[PDB]
Amino acid sequence: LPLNLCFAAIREDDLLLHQLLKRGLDPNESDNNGRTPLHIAASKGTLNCVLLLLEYHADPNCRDAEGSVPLWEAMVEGHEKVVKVLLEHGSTIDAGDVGHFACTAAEQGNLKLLKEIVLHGGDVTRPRATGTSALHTAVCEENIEMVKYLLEQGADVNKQDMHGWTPRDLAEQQGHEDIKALFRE
Ligand SMILES: [Mg+2]
Ligand SMILES: [Mg+2]
Repeated sequence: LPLNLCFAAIREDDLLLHQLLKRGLDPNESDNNGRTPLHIAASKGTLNCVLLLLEYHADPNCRDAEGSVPLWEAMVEGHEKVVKVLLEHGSTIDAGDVGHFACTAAEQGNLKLLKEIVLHGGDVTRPRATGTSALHTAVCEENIEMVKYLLEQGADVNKQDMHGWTPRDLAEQQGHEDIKALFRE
């Protein structure tokens, strides 16, 4: 176990983190997956760690390997105070892979998270690079309300994933009349 900023952030040890920051450790140094201590602090919701990292010039819009950003790490775990502080420092949701974020929210049946992406200016109709969209996923999960919202947000019903399926195509195969009925209008 190396003694680095991630070590402290993972353990929510803001005193240790502070001491390491004063010793000159670089908060913009990331692990093998592009994870920074600010990713981790934002995920754990440790406000003191977040503030100290930002003070020592952690990039508020840092992207890891999955395209995740500190703002999203905080949003997924419901750390509203950290979200506010990150926004104040210039974090934007569209700095990350919003398509991926959107699909993840759909996969977790989390409609409030989908709306928060939109609140912060994210286009939740964007697909993953694989072509899957939150609408695709919403159909599979047969999440009626989430399908509405996504449709109301302008979600492409004829968007083909990499396996040729559109959200509409999927609706017919699951025989969810309620959902197919919504595709007609
Ligand atoms: Mg503490
Ligand atoms: Mg400085």
